[PDB]
Amino acid sequence: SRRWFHPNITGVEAENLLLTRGVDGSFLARPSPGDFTLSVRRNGAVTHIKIQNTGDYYDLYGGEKFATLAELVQYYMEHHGQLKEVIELKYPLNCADPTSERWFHGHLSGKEAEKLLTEKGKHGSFLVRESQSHPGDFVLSVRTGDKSKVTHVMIRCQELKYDVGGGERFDSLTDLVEHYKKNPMVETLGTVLQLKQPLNTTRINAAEIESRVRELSKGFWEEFETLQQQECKLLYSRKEGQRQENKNKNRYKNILPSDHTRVVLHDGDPNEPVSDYINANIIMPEKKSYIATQGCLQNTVNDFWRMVFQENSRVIVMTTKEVERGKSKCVKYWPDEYALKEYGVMRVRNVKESAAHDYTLRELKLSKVGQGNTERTVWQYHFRTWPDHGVPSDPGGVLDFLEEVHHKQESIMDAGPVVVHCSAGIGRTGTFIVIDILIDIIREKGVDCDIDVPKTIQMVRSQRSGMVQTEAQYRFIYMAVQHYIETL
Repeated sequence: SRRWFHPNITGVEAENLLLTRGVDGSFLARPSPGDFTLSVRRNGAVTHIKIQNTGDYYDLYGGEKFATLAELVQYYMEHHGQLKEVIELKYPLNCADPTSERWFHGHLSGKEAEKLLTEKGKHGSFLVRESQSHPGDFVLSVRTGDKSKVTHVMIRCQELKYDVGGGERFDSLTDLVEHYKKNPMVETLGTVLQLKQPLNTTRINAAEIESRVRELSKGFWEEFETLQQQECKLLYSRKEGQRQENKNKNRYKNILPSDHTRVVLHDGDPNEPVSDYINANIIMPEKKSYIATQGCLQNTVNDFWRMVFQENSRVIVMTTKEVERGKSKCVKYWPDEYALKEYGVMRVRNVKESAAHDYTLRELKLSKVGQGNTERTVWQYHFRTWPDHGVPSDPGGVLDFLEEVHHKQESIMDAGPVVVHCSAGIGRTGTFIVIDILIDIIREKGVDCDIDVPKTIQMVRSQRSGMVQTEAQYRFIYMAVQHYIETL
C-alpha cells in the first residue's frame, strides 16, 4: 500500500517519472534532512511540495500536520480540494526499487544466504539477493523444513522484467515476490516453496549492539525507511477521534489515537453527551505499561486528570517545555509549588518541586473531591533540556532520567501505566517509550538477550500510529541502548 514512496530518487528523476510514465493526478513522495517532498503532476507540469519533520509530526507546506506519510497521502486522496498552491492526489506512481523491502539483501553470496537462513530462518523464511555469477539477475533463497533445507531459485532480468525461468514476467521484484507468495512454486518432487516471512535482519544480541551501531553508522537511514515501509501493514481505525464532539480535544486534528487501544474515560458527567474521549493510547509491551498522550489543551486538562486517576497512574513523563519556539506545546496542568487546585472533580496539590540538571520533579497529590480516601501521590518528571528540533547529542541525560523514572515506578505497589507525553504524543513520546522498553529487557537480562529495535517500534506503532517520527530519533534509540549496555 506504500508503493508511492521512492527512497532513492532525485528531483530530476521524479519529474522525469511523472511526465513520461504518469498523468495529471499522478504523484510520489521522496526523501530530501528529515525533509521530504510530495511531487505531483498537474496540467502537464510537475509541482513539488515540502514536508518537514523535526520530530513531532509530518508538516506539509500549505497543508496540515500528520502522524505518518501514509495518513498524509490517504487524507488528501480522500479529500479533494484541500491541498492547494488546487492539487489533486489521484494516481500513485509506484516504485519498483526493492531496497526498502524486508526480504531484499542486495549483494549476498549463496553460502552466506544459507548461513543466515540457518541461524535465524524458519520454515517459509526467505530473501532475495543479487546474482553472484550473472550481473543483473537475482536469487530467491527460501528455507523450508521441520530436516530442513534451503532452495535457491534463479531470477532472470530480461528487458527490464523479472521471471523465474518460465511463466509470467513481472515489472518489479516486489510484484514477483508477491505473486509467488500468493501462488507458491512447487518443486518436481512436490515441495511447496512457501514464502511465509522475510528473514529477520535486525534482531541482535545485546552485547553486539556496538558492532551493529558501527555497521549502521558506516545503515540507519535504510533500516529506518525499511521500517517506514511497513507502516501501512498495521490494522487500526481512528473513528472516535474523528467524531464532531471530539475534534477540539485533539491538539492536531489529524493526529489521532488508535480506537482499539485508546483510553476510554468512564464516570463522566451525564450532562456531557460525549465524555469518554481523550487523545491517548495504552501501550503494552510484547510488566510495566504506558499511556502515550498529547500535551494538554486548555479544554482537556480535566480529562487528563480523569485519565490519570482512573488508570491509577503514579508517574507522569513530560518531554516538552510548555512553550517551544513561541508556540504552546502543553498547557500547565499542574498547580504552582505548594498550591492546591481543582480540575473538575479532581483535586491536585503540588507538594514539592525538585530541580535536577535535565529535569524537574514535581511531587503531586491527586484525589477526587468529596473523597478523602482516594488520595495518591503522582510523580511528574518534566524533562526540560530536549532540543527544539532534532535529538540530544548525548543520551546520558535521557538514560539517567528514565532510570530514575523506572525506579520510582517500581517502588510503588500496583502502580498503573506510566503517562508519557510531548506535543502530539508520538515523536518524543514514542522515542522515550521505546528506549524504556528496550532498557527494561537489558536491565533484567543483561547482555544475554535479543533486541530488535524496528520490531519493537512496529509493536508500539500497532497501538498508536506514528510512534517514533524521524531517523534522528531512530538513531538516538540505538545510541541510548548502546550507551546503557556499556555502562553496566
